Amino acid sequence: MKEYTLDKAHTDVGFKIKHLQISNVKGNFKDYSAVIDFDPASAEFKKLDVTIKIASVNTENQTRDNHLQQDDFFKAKKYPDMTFTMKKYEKIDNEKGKMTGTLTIAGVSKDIVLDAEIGGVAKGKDGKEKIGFSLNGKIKRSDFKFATSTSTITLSDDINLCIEVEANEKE
Repeated sequence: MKEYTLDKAHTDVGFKIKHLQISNVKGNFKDYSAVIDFDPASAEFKKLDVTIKIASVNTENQTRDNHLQQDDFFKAKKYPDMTFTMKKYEKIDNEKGKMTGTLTIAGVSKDIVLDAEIGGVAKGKDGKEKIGFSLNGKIKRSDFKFATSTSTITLSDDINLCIEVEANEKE
């Protein structure tokens, strides 16, 4: 035989091991419209109807946003928009209420509840009205038969909706 000595400089005592990491995908939609009827005298919503252009999704990542439009997600070609239609507002107090509405994702419709939190009601600079409110709730992918090919292991069955709205009076 013959005896050798490592050359520490071009030697690597290496290892690889696979692990999982949980992370939140956050995301909004750049393009959407809404009709908002609100009575500041009673802090009740009267009508809230939203249409969102699936195309305008943004999860800060171009290759994912494109993939969201495909058959195994939104199917934007066939179902270009998602809609929410308020059916009922149940006041808790002036800061808080339970909103019940019909959500439609890719042609499937289910009634959801959002927690309305009125974060501020004002008269503006110009003496015309404003409001700032939030709508929060959790919806289940499974309830909408949405992305059914993707396992609830890889991607959570729960989506957390956070609608943050500032809004001004009309005409």
